[PDB]
Formats: sequence, C-alpha cells, structure tokens
Amino acid sequence: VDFTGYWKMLVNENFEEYLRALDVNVALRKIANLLKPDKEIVQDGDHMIIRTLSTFRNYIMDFQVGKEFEEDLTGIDDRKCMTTVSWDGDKLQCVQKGEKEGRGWTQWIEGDELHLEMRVEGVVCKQVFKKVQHHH
Ligand SMILES: C[C@@H](c1cccs1)N(C)Cc1nc(C(c2ccccc2)c2ccccc2)no1
Repeated sequence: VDFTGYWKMLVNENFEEYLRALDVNVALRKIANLLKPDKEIVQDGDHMIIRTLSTFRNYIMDFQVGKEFEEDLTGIDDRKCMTTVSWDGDKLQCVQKGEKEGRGWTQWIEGDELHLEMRVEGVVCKQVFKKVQHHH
C-alpha cells in the first residue's frame, strides 16, 4: 500500500460528536464542521508526511512508522499526545496515548478512495477522500 497522493474530502461523518468527545467548545466545533480539508501525503520508505490543508489550519504530521513521537495538538483540542503510527496489514494504525482514552485513527485505501476512521472514548468519525490530480 502507498498513500502518496493528493486527496479531496468527499464525506465527513459524525465529526461533531467526535469533537464533542474531545471537549472542543461549541463555537469551535461549529467552525470545524464547515472545513473540507485536502490531504497531501508523501510516503517515503517508513517516513510519512501527511499534510491536512485548509484555510483555517494546516496540520502537518511528519513521522516515522513504528517510532513514537510527541504530537502537538494544542491548536485542535488543546492537548498533546505520545503518538505511534504502525502498519497493520495494508492499513495504517495510529494510537495517541494521552488524557483521552481510546484515542487514535486508522487509514486505508479502497480503489481511488482514502478512508480515515478517527476514534476517542467510543465515538467514531469516518472520513473518505477521493484521489485528485489538480494541484494548487
Ligand atoms: C487533522 C486530524 C488528522 C490528521 C491525520 C490523521 S487525523 N487530526 C489532527 C484531528 C482532526 N482535526 C480536525 C480539524 C479540526 C480543526 C480545529 C479544531 C478541531 C478539529 C482540522 C484540522 C486541520 C485542518 C482542518 C481541519 N479534524 O480531525
């Protein structure tokens, strides 16, 4: 599996409850639900760069698969986590150790679709992106 590409958001399901489970305030929650970020991903061996891009915020993950790293989430839910992204078959599994229980996400590909499931304290958000070729 190779996630390299430019991806455009198609659906964003149960995002508001996921943010509510992170204790994001109502007003910020309302702003975040209106965002439809693109994803620019470069998979370079075990080195992974995931750029989540929007006018409101560019969130950059730059990590080595299998290596724990300190993830700065202050601009999101005002927290930090010790995060580990690992391979699980053809799926990418992320565990975010921190204050919130069961926090993490799973990423995988189906055809021309990038699938992203985010989780925290039983709440599941599901996002699907489409691979695109017009670069901005
Ligand atoms: C970005 C996301 C992931 C990146 C790679 C796997 S998940 N993560 C940080 C949690 C998350 N923030 C968001 C979303 C967001 C922004 C502000 C507050 C709460 C959520 C967002 C972040 C950045 C750009 C545009 C919208 N929606 O989800």
